[PDB]
Amino acid sequence: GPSCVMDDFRDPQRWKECAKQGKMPCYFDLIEENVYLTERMQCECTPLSKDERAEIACGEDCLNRLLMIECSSRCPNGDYCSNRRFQRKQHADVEVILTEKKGWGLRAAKDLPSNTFVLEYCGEVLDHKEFKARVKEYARNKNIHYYFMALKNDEIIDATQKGNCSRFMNHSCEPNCETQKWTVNGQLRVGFFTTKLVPSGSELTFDYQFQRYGKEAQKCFCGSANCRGYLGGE
Ligand SMILES: CC(=O)N1CCN([C@H]2CCC[C@@H](NC(=O)c3cc4c(F)ccc(C)c4[nH]3)C2)CC1
Ligand SMILES: C[S@@+](CC[C@H](N)C(=O)[O-])C[C@H]1O[C@@H](n2cnc3c(N)ncnc32)[C@H](O)[C@@H]1O
Ligand SMILES: [Zn+2]
Ligand SMILES: [Zn+2]
Ligand SMILES: [Zn+2]
Repeated sequence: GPSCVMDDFRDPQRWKECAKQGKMPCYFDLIEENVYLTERMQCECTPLSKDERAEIACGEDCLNRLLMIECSSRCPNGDYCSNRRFQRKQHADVEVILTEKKGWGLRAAKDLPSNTFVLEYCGEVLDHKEFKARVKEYARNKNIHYYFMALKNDEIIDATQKGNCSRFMNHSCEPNCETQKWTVNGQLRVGFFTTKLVPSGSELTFDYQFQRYGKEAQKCFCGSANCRGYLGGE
């Protein structure tokens, strides 16, 4: 299948013409951060010494990391903090590919260890009313793909028009990634993390959970032994 790299999405001109030759996915508005449609301290880690750096600054036992909170610039490890990954776009090396049946997908360019941050899932943040409106909007238009992720009560990310390359991650009944919900400046975000070692060339997948709506659920083509046959939480 045609591949491309995250850098390819930076040139919209080169992208729009790549898309017409189907060597790239359909155009969408690229964003490095979530957009609210309707508008809405620190850890006690011990500052590591610099030859200790040759131990993890803000590791397993960090008060913020334990609450899935990122540190700010005011972290007692300042620059050396390993818990600012979302903020520093410390994304994994991932390519975008055409799958047999699922549309476009993500694959690992290098071997990703377990428990590795992949990408933030970015989009427009909708309330429940905005969501329900859009689902019928999209259904009405006979859209083939759906890009919704539950963030919390009355907050659902919609990657349909605006997002980044996280929106290409396909669902699998038997996945190699999970979502983790992380707090950054008192604002909740969501990102993909490997749950095991993902060999280079491998498609990244996660187990999409989401309350079902309507009658015709999308069929799963994951090919897993334990395939539930349908996408959604049901
Ligand atoms: C009448 C009708 O045609 N339908 C009934 C309503 N249904 C949508 C209900 C709400 C959730 C929609 N699914 C997603 O948004 C979604 C899937 C997915 C995935 F498989 C991997 C990764 C992500 C981020 C994903 N998001 C399906 C569309 C079909
Ligand atoms: C967030 S998008 C994932 C990227 C999508 N392949 C694309 O080209 O934009 C989710 C959509 O991809 C498709 N998809 C994802 N996982 C799938 C699976 N296991 N089986 C079938 N279709 C899948 C469905 O159309 C679903 O609505
Ligand atoms: Zn810390
Ligand atoms: Zn820190
Ligand atoms: Zn499946």
